[PDB]
Amino acid sequence: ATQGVFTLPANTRFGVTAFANSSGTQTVNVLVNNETAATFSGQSTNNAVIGTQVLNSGSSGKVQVQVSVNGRPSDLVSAQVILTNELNFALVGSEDGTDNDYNDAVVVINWPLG
Amino acid sequence: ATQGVFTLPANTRFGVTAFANSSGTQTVNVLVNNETAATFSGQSTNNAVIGTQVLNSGSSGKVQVQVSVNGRPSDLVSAQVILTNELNFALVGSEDGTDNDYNDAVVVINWPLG
Amino acid sequence: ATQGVFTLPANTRFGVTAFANSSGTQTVNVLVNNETAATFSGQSTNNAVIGTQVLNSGSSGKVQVQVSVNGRPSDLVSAQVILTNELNFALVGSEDGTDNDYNDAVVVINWPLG
Amino acid sequence: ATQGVFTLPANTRFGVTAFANSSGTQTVNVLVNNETAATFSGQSTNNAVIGTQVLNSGSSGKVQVQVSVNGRPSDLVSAQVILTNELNFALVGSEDGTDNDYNDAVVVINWPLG
Ligand SMILES: [Ca+2]
Ligand SMILES: [Ca+2]
Ligand SMILES: [Ca+2]
Ligand SMILES: [Ca+2]
Ligand SMILES: [Ca+2]
Ligand SMILES: [Ca+2]
Ligand SMILES: [Ca+2]
Ligand SMILES: [Ca+2]
Repeated sequence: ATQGVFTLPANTRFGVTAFANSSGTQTVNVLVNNETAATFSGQSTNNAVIGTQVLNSGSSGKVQVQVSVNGRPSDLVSAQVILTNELNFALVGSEDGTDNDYNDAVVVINWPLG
Repeated sequence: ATQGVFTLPANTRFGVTAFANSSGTQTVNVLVNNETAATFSGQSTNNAVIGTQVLNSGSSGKVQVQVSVNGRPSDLVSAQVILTNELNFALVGSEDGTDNDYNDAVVVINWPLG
Repeated sequence: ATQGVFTLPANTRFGVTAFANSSGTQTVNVLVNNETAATFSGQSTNNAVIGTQVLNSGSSGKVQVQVSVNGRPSDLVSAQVILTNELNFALVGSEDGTDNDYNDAVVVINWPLG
Repeated sequence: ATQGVFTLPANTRFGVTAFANSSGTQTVNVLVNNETAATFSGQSTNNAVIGTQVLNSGSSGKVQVQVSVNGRPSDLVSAQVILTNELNFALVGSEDGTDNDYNDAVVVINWPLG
């Protein structure tokens, strides 16, 4: 099934943050309405927050997270969770190898902000 | 119901990161095995990371997050999500006022690391 | 924080199912647009389905689950999870006692339907 | 990534419930310790509960959900969510066609019981 794609409320600012846990250099692309809006990269086996940024969901509210290592797309897992019908978390995990820990690149999207 | 309490596998490394979205300075205490193991303090209304660290779950694996603003405990909401039966997210949202956006202090705990 | 309240897309069909795990008779009230749309009542300590039905979120899409035992409101825990950005689960757990297993009345709301 | 596989605490009773929302007959298999422990088959576009039973996780605690339509395996999506660090939901969605709603056969596993 498709993973890493989330529908946020339109024209809403959200935070996107990436974590690295791999010996390979991670590259995270965040697309809004099918267009890259932010890219983060880094190499850490100690959960370094390789990047964070505030984006606007735009008119479509469509957000997609892509993870690649040296140009090679990683296998993704994701889900969205809503707490007290207000706080939203869109989560993504990724595997760039076969040890299957799926934390090589971890991305958390949260909203609302402010 | 109790919130902000998670049972992680014992003696395991996990990451804890806090984001702030409030006019008030957020104080995030992380207790492991019933003893404070880390504390983050910061202020932001733009989802800035006010702290991130790697900790160990201790002998019981019990990890608790508490949030307060100038001594006043914030109401918490939380949940744990597991993807592909191995990637874990312990999530916490908190409210320091009455607008109930529960993002004043957002905390993400993730494991495994490395 | 408020629990058991979910905002579904307006005028959408959804399923609601209640399970019981308590010595006490569980009374589950499902409100739509702040009005009772269905009530399930039964007793079971073996996860028996005390009710399942197809409802409509109505104009507002506001859905709320209330659980009471002998008239006394049970404490609730809840969250919404969305898989592959299409499959939604509105989950509710309730506690009518002190053992805090929060399964005394378990309610699962799912959409979209077929 | 692998989906529909869950690790529950060993020798623990859990509930497994399947809903149907497809034009095709859904075949849901629940394997405990790599052995078929329950099977539900049915057709419904209105969330009929085609099956709900209480099973024991066995010595391994490994539980797997498989869904097929007339011998053809459906693609699965899944996740586990834990509320108040006590109530567990193992969620599964399945897709038999081309409308990516993954609600053709929906399975919910919950524990603890009683
Ligand atoms: Ca890996
Ligand atoms: Ca890794
Ligand atoms: Ca607030
Ligand atoms: Ca706020
Ligand atoms: Ca109870
Ligand atoms: Ca109970
Ligand atoms: Ca379908
Ligand atoms: Ca369907």
